[PDB]
Amino acid sequence: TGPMRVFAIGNPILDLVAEVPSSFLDEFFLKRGDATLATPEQMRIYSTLDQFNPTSLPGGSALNSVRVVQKLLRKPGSAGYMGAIGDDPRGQVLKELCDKEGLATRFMVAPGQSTGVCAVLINEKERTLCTHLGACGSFRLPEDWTTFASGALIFYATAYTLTATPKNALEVAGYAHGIPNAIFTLNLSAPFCVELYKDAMQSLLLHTNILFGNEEEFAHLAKVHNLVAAEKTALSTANKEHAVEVCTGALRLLTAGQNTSATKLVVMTRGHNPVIAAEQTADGTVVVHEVGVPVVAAEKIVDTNGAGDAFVGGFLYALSQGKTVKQCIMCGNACAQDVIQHVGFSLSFTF
Ligand SMILES: Nc1ncnc2c1ncn2[C@@H]1O[C@H](COP(=O)(O)OP(=O)(O)CP(=O)(O)O)[C@@H](O)[C@H]1O
Ligand SMILES: CN(C)c1ncnc2c1ncn2[C@@H]1O[C@H](CO)[C@@H](O)[C@H]1O
Ligand SMILES: [Cl-]
Ligand code: NA
Ligand code: NA
Repeated sequence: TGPMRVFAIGNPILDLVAEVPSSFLDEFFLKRGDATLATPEQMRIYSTLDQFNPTSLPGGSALNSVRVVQKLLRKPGSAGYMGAIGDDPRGQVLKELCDKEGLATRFMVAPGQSTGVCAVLINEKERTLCTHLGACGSFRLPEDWTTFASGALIFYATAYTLTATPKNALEVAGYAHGIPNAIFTLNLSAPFCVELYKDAMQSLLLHTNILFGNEEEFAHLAKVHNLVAAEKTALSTANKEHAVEVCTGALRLLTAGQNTSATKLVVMTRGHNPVIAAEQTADGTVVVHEVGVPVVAAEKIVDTNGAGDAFVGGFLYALSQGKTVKQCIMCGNACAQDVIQHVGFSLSFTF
């Protein structure tokens, strides 16, 4: 199709969205508002969900972000994606949902395993997420992935992909490293990724051109890599000065104190507060960016799940268009704000 502008790896997941009664959460020992991995006792939550007529939509963090890129670029195969699915009905449902949008995909099938699934449980105007990765964990990047991805200079992985193997993201980043106009981009994804994969992520960051994350992820990064003094590790990132220090320290995990012509950028989303970024410019000096976030009244916010996925997709779309860092952040804010004002993790038809 193409031209392919962005290539990503991810955990492909079918989201099953339904309104459920409170007894549903209680019966499954879910805490309202949390996002967890299915426990043994939640084995039957997905079949049990069928009685609440859930809707099926494509999910997975990275898949949501490249579906934003593909929607904005329009041409079939503008974004490419790989991950693993099962040899089950759910895998086919997910594949067809992605094909209809024109995304370029190669889904590796793992015989006998179930396609990733996330129950998105709506109750008391909150979402409770319960994910079972299944076949996602089997993903191993194929040897010809660079041929599949031909033409793309922007690569993306979530730290959530480290739960299959860090070797996938490390291979993608390893291909981009040292090529001045190849851009490997990474999401911190969740506090647990920062701790569980500390040493693999330290290595990965050295090969990273753009790091995305939210405040709690960066707070965890700063504590695990001692990026700030102990006295500061507890400081609110709602404080600009603290946010800037954390971003600036995180940037050193990308740069290692070296300066090349390659992109080196850390972007911290901060909810309603301005986005803060630290950039190593051409000559090595570090510039801090602060981009205000247009006000969205609380009553208009349906749910903030998927806001960061959408932010990243808008940012990478703008980056493919050669836009400045501030413009890329503004496009990410626009996409995130569309998505948080309706049900669902996709851009609206009208966007
Ligand atoms: N209350 C709000 N007002 C306007 N924009 C919002 C917002 N909350 C999120 N955003 C938009 O979405 C982006 C990502 O926000 P955030 O840093 O909260 O991600 P997040 O994953 O932490 C949401 P949550 O913590 O609720 O799961 C922000 O950069 C902004 O563009
Ligand atoms: C490894 N884990 C926990 C996960 N890996 C990748 N995507 C995930 C996820 N757990 C939840 N999701 C997805 O997050 C989106 C909302 O930001 C949902 O689409 C859901 O499938
Ligand atoms: Cl993912
Ligand atoms: Na530089
Ligand atoms: Na939404």
